[PDB]
Amino acid sequence: ESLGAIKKRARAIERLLARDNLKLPANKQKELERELKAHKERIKDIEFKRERSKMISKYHMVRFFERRKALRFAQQLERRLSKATDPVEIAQLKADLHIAQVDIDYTKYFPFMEPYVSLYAQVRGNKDKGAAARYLHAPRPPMWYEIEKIREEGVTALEKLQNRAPEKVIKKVDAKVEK
Repeated sequence: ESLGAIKKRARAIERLLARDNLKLPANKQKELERELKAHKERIKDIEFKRERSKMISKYHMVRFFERRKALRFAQQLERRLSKATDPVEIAQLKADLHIAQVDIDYTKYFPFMEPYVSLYAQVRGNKDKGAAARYLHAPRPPMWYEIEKIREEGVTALEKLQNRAPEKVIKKVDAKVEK
């Protein structure tokens, strides 16, 4: 069944309860309201999957580019480190490679249905190989700090966050259906 078919079955089951003429039993108005909700419910799951996909569709580009800049940093760094030998330089590369690797998972598992917060747009020059420190030493959003912790416990915990269903759009689609 398609969306318009479910919408029609529901607008019909209601126009039917409101139809006075027909004397409909005790039971068959119970069922007519059970059914009226199974359709209203399914119309929401559908409109939710829709709003979800509108979302991913919007931010996929900005997330994608950041995920690529991060990935170039994390690799630029792994290299300069397999070279470097001063314990203070090796400490600042380990430090920075961390920031890079958490950037990479931020752009991946930052929740789909929450508007994306660009790590890198604040950085002037975004429209050296130490110009990687301009981006890596910038402020991080509080989400980034969450991802830093939440990225232990495996990829399985990460995507729990990724698909997180914000009650902001729960209440948005629940409204659009019910009125």
